[PDB]
Amino acid sequence: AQTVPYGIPLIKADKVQAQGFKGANVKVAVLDTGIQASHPDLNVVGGASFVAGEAYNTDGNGHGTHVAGTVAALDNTTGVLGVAPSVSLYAVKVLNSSGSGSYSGIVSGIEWATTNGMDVINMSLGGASGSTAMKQAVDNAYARGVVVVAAAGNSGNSGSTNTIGYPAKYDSVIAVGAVDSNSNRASFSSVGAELEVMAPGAGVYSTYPTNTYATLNGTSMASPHVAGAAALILSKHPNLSASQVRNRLSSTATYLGSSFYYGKGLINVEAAAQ
Ligand SMILES: [Ca+2]
Ligand SMILES: [Cl-]
Ligand SMILES: [Cl-]
Ligand SMILES: [Cl-]
Ligand SMILES: [Cl-]
Ligand SMILES: [Cl-]
Ligand SMILES: [Cl-]
Ligand SMILES: [Cs+]
Ligand SMILES: [Cs+]
Ligand SMILES: [Cs+]
Ligand SMILES: [Cs+]
Ligand SMILES: [Cs+]
Ligand SMILES: [Cs+]
Ligand SMILES: [Cs+]
Ligand SMILES: [Cs+]
Ligand SMILES: [Cs+]
Ligand SMILES: [Cs+]
Ligand code: NA
Repeated sequence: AQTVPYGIPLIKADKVQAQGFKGANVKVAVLDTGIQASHPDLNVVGGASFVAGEAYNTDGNGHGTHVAGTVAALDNTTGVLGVAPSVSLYAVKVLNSSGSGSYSGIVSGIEWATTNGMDVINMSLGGASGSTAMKQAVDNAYARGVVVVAAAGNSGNSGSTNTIGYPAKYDSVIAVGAVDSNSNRASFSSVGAELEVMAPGAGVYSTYPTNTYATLNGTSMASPHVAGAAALILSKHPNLSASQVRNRLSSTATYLGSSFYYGKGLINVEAAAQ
């Protein structure tokens, strides 16, 4: 039968789905290692590959498939259940099968997503430095009305040190940190001024190649929860701007402690989408 990963009720995504809001006709671009499009529990409707040698609809890593499932694993009698199981899923391959990419591949993915009318961009990736063109791509995506989400990073804490990665660090992008099933910050989750919200990131079960289901840890698992939560809000309030969707997720989060470690806290999509 269908497992419901603990992150689904924890952000109260299940309460919004029961009101009948599932992210239908919201278009979500997963910028990642691609997506195993043939997986029985995912529907990939389009996409693009900026990675030499690999088509957008295959995933030799597993990472993009797993991130896609947390957004949009189908609601049926099998597998897992995504935060927004009715979204239009786009696989935008910007990371190779070894799990990494170039700044220009990522930049091209962002631009593809903005040019093609995506409503939400998820980036479960991060680097220490970013680039001038990455900044402009995220800025333009945001100013054009796309909700842009990225993993804060798995660099943990070390004293006063900001350890937030790029692109999460750009103020156009929502930086998502990671909690576990007890709503406590996972140790690997990056900290700093830019941290905006927490979502589930330790012990996250999702779709994984070939045709199976797997548990991973990372702020990468946290980000798609926030990307799916944005899609839920938009399916319920279709005329909100990106600023508005972002402000709702933010301002209604469950406070958990110091914003340095938790941002505004754990997203609550029931409160956000009301
Ligand atoms: Ca399913
Ligand atoms: Cl690797
Ligand atoms: Cl530490
Ligand atoms: Cl900044
Ligand atoms: Cl806590
Ligand atoms: Cl801030
Ligand atoms: Cl508006
Ligand atoms: Cs499929
Ligand atoms: Cs295509
Ligand atoms: Cs691999
Ligand atoms: Cs299952
Ligand atoms: Cs905006
Ligand atoms: Cs650390
Ligand atoms: Cs330090
Ligand atoms: Cs913060
Ligand atoms: Cs909108
Ligand atoms: Cs507070
Ligand atoms: Na940011």
